[PDB]
Amino acid sequence: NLPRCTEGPWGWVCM
Repeated sequence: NLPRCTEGPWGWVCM
């Protein structure tokens, strides 16, 4: 996966 983060359930999760 390309480097990038998204707001997830348990805070910001990152690739």
